[PDB]
Amino acid sequence: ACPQFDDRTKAAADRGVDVDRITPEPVWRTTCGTLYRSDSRGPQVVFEEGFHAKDVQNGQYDVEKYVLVNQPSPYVSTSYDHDLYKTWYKSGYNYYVDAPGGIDVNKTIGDTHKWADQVEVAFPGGIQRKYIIGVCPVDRQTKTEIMSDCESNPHYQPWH
Ligand SMILES: NC(=O)C1=CN([C@@H]2O[C@H](COP(=O)(O)OP(=O)(O)OC[C@H]3O[C@@H](n4cnc5c(N)ncnc54)[C@H](O)[C@@H]3O)[C@@H](O)[C@H]2O)C=CC1
Ligand SMILES: Nc1nc2c(ncn2[C@@H]2O[C@H](COP(=O)(O)OP(=O)(O)O)[C@@H](O)[C@H]2O)c(=O)[nH]1
Repeated sequence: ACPQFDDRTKAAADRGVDVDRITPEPVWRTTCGTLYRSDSRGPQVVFEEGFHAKDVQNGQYDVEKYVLVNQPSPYVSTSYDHDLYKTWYKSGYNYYVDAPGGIDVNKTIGDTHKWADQVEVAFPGGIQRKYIIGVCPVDRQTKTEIMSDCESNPHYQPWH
């Protein structure tokens, strides 16, 4: 149902992430369900580039510090929660992700911190475009997906 890979950065769009720098000790996600990412960039950009991390070389490698205060980091955030997009003022787009691995944030840093209801999975080195299923645009006023205008990613490559 869900293959496991020894490469902890299999999903990454940025190949140069050093997992030895990750702190604290990561607990890696081992399931393969759909994850979600709000991102204001539209699909003709995201489907082409994937989700690159902001600062792989010199960003905030401590997951706890990154989660508590957004800052440039080697991580791209996603959520187990389809509906997390509703908590954004301007989500723009709810991207659907089918990618192996990632750091399970609440398993790594606990589920009592500020923001634990984001049920986050942080991808070191981001998420290459072949692991992005598609997207639904989000209507800001109603905080709902505009389901008739969802789109598939032509580069999505199923792997399980
Ligand atoms: N986005 C999500 O669905 C999730 C976010 N989080 C957390 O929620 C907070 C808000 O997250 P985001 O909006 O994702 O913050 P972010 O700072 O990663 O992205 C904000 C905006 O920056 C732009 N952007 C991001 N990465 C880029 C890149 N490499 N190149 C160019 N433009 C880029 C996009 O317009 C994006 O909407 C953060 O603390 C994040 O860790 C937690 C769970 C899921
Ligand atoms: N984990 C985490 N979440 C944050 C942080 N700042 C804001 N958020 C949450 O991320 C979601 C999006 O907030 P923000 O990035 O300000 O975008 P906006 O709602 O579109 O203006 C909201 O639920 C915020 O409460 C942060 O530093 N860390």
